Amino acid sequence: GSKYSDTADESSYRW
Repeated sequence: GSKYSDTADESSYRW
């Protein structure tokens, strides 16, 4: 769910 970085979508971003 492309946006700020993390660990919940695109193996990179968060919802």
